[PDB]
Amino acid sequence: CPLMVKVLDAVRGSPAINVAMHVFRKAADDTWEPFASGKTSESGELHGLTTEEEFVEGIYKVEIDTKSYWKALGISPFHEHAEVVFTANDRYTIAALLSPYSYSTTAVVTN
Amino acid sequence: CPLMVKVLDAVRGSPAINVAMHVFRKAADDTWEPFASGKTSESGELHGLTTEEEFVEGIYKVEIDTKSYWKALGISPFHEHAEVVFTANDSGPRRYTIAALLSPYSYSTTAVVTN
Amino acid sequence: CPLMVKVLDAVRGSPAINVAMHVFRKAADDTWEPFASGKTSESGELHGLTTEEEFVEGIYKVEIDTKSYWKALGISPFHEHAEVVFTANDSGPRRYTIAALLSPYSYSTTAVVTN
Amino acid sequence: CPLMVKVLDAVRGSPAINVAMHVFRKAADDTWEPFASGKTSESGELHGLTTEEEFVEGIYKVEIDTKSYWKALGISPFHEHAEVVFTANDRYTIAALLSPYSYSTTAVVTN
Ligand SMILES: O=C(/C=C/c1ccc(O)c(O)c1)O[C@H](Cc1ccc(O)c(O)c1)C(=O)O
Ligand SMILES: O=C(/C=C/c1ccc(O)c(O)c1)O[C@H](Cc1ccc(O)c(O)c1)C(=O)O
Repeated sequence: CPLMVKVLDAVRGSPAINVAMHVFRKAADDTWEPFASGKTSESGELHGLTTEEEFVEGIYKVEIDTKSYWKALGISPFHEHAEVVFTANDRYTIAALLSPYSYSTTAVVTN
Repeated sequence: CPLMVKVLDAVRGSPAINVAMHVFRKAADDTWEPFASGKTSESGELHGLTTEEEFVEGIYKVEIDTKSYWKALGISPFHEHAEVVFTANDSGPRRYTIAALLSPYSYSTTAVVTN
Repeated sequence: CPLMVKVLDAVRGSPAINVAMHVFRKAADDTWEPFASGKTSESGELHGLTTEEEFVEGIYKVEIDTKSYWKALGISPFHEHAEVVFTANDSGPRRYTIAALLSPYSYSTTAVVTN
Repeated sequence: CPLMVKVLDAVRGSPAINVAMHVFRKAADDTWEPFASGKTSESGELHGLTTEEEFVEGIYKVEIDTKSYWKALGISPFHEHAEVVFTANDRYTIAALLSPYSYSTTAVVTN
């Protein structure tokens, strides 16, 4: 698991479950190539997105569909999605904490 | 205005209006003494808590009553209050802006300190 | 000023000054078209990006160049930029204030929307 | 583990390790009684603070010594400590994300 994403709900005080996200890698034409995707588990976590071999240096974007999440809860949200864009350089945990009109994201990088 | 507090609502995307807060200052006997209090305006801001002469060096605590704010909106929040504790003016007078961003089960707070 | 962006530095407790950002608007062909750009002032604020007439309904993206900000302070940060994507004016004209609070490995963003 | 505390460092992108904290329970004279304490592990987590039997309804305060943490890193901090005050009502994870002039805290409450 070189890359894990965890999503939390600041309104309900819970993991944010069934949140869909896509991971993209920046290509040489500066376009975003689909790389991996999935939805968060009951613990708010999404594991197994990639492998050590595949996860090479480059610029990656995690696009978290926060809008669909708030919509399912019947709460009007501000953002279309939450975006985390970063360079991988030679384990990454991306955490996102969601509110309807605000989000925060942090990275925990370990070894 | 060497001390201003601003409170924002992350659920509604608005200032948090009519939020009560109390400020305390640590006394020589290490007890918290009442220093100032007030509530946020329509802009989410609370101005005029103190003056440059009164706001001497010390350890200050701002207790923001976030629980009453959420309850009045029908929400049972996690925290009793948001608490901000800091040493002020240790290197001479500064202006302090304390900001708090509120959600029912979370809050963030930051300080902007100017000279 | 129906769109203002404010950026704060959580490491230094200050506005984040001279932070560049670009705003884009989604076109009919679903591509991001350049809309406005600028950099934050000494107050951490960027005003005057657009006008009420120009800021029509649509999906907007604000890309805040947080990486260059940290690099100039000697810090190699995690993120390439902070991105804020939202639908604007869907229920008529609103005023939007986007705030971002920056740390080297984290950022928070909120919106204040008024009518 | 009815109560766990996790602390993260937003400057270094890491768990905040060896962060001391004390947990207090509000007494009937509105004073704070020491209840439990400890310091965060290498994963930034503090477990085993209390038990199901002891952790009764009441108002609790977690006082996290963030100032000593930043001092050890040679970084001047704003806050004396980070405080989380909440009512327990009939598992609690308190997370804190730290920067020198800012902190955020959230609660993940599950069953
Ligand atoms: O605690 C957080 C996030 C807390 C948080 C608190 C305030 C914020 O603004 C914010 O963006 C995040 O994430 C950690 C991340 C994490 C999860 C599972 C893991 O295995 C791990 O190694 C790290 C957790 O949930 O244990
Ligand atoms: O209130 C905010 C937003 C702070 C904030 C606080 C926590 C967050 O997580 C976050 O994303 C943003 O910042 C400033 C605070 C402020 C600083 C200087 C001033 O003169 C002022 O009037 C307000 C603003 O509203 O202009």
